[PDB]
Amino acid sequence: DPQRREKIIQATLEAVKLYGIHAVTHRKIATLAGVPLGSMTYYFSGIDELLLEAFSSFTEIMSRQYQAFFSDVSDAPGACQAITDMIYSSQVATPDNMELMYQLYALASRKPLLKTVMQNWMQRSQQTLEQWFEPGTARALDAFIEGMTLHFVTDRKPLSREEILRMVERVAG
Amino acid sequence: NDPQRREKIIQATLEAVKLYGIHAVTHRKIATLAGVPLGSMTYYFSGIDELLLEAFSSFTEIMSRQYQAFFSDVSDAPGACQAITDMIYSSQVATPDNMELMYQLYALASRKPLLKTVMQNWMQRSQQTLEQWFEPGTARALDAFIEGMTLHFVTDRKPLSREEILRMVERVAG
Repeated sequence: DPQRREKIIQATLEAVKLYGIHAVTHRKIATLAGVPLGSMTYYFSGIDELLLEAFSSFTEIMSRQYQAFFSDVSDAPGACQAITDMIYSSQVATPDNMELMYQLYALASRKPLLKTVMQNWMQRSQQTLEQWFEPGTARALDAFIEGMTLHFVTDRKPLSREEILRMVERVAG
Repeated sequence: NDPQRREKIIQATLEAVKLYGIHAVTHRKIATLAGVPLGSMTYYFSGIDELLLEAFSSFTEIMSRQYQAFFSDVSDAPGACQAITDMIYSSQVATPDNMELMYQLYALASRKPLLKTVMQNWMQRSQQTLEQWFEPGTARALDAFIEGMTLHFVTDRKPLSREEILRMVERVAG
């Protein structure tokens, strides 16, 4: 059943945030999903397979909200404003989605299938930006977004939206 | 106080964090990884939180020495841009072990004020390093770019060429 699988997937993601990768178990995910422990075994082969599916699902939802910023963009100047919106909004409120995303970078370096998921996510992001930028610039821009977003977590001095826009437009070239 | 031994315990704490994650690290496991008697743990560190703090702190110092070393030969902005490129292209910053330790630190920083304090200090060091050649705003942009590019470099199915990276670094540098 599609809906219970998805609840298990979401429970898995929330579980990673609360407990960390090593500490996650079937019992914790089942309690978090409100499902019988016996059903964790049905929908997935192992805890590892589950985590992989759940990280995959997570990147798909990152991409959907990524494009969301760009649904109204029709050219490169508009894209620089959107990218600026995205970075600025991260600054003013740290999205709850990034320590999960840094975990994934580390994990990808030891887990090839996760690396495959991550490359797939990156290509999605590139493809979005490539609507308005040549491929190299698109790669630069997406790197700058992720870098700035992380930077905000532990940065004390504030950056204004305009300062961010000026940086984004320098990268866009 | 025995400096050498404390430092082996610090290092062992970092090895343990990689192996078991932060919520599994114990004095006994550090003790065996460090090759020191268990009583050395009590003599050097109050609790596990203190030890983790000092270990992650030491970790950021190692990263900082490394970061600095890329600019050893640098005396002007284009040389710094070449240095930043090397730093990205070398895949020496974002190794599997460093990325995993950086995850752990980012996470704990969200949950424990003191580790956030350790991270901000680390970031200030990187910024000061770059402000030798660049304006404070540009320094900040470059450091953010380095963070994103290094992660993309080791992950990308086909990463950017070195000259492409240089070209982009030079854009950010303005």
